[PDB]
Amino acid sequence: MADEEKLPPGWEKRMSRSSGRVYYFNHITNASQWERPSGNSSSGGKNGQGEPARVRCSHLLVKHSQSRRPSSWRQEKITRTKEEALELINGYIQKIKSGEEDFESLASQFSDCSSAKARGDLGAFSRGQMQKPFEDASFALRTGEMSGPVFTDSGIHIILRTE
Repeated sequence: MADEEKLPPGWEKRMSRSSGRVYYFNHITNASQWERPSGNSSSGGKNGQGEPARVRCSHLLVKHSQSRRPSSWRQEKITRTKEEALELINGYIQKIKSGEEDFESLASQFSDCSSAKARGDLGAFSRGQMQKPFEDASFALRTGEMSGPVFTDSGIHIILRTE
């Protein structure tokens, strides 16, 4: 079995030893964890389908060589390739999921673009505005859980998610 009837909008309780205690696996964000998208705070919603109202999510970008912005926000050089660039993303995953830092110290103080200047240099759109690879996954959840390693024209993006 792979379902439930007592959880927030998103993630599906599996626990079928498909990795290591999937504990609610999101088919949209493709992320895993041992805690629902709320953590003793708020998990309301469950209205439509990823379109509760808006998203106004951010993006870390963090692009590498051969792309668009071959330069860091603090530095001024980039050579690492896609693979080597993937590691740069994990940094905002294992560290963020350390119950230490919040979701306001990754894209605001780290981002290979304008994002690393105004916290979230992305804004809200609600599909249609952005590109394909910036709507579906970006529609997952509706609070700020962030999805796995996505794929966008520039860099890779991690979708911080806010609303």
